[PDB]
Amino acid sequence: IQNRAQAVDQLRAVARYFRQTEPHSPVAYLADKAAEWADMPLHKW
Amino acid sequence: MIQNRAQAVDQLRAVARYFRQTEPHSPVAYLADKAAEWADMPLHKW
Repeated sequence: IQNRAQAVDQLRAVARYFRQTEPHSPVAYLADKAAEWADMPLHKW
Repeated sequence: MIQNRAQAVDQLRAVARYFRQTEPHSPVAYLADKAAEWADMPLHKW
């Protein structure tokens, strides 16, 4: 991974994969929530 | 692309390392790390 944009693309791909294969799992939830937050960089946490 | 579950976990781990290194205090670093940990747990019929 060379930069943030590539890292976000890879994270989104992984979230999609776990949603498809393990849809109601805690792993699918956490991966998806990580992708969500990657698109909200200005949200204070 | 991702060909199987092992590869998905491996990619998740690489993403978690990238964010740990570049944005250690962000929600993305924290969540990607937890997701990666949880991906190593035994499977269940969720």
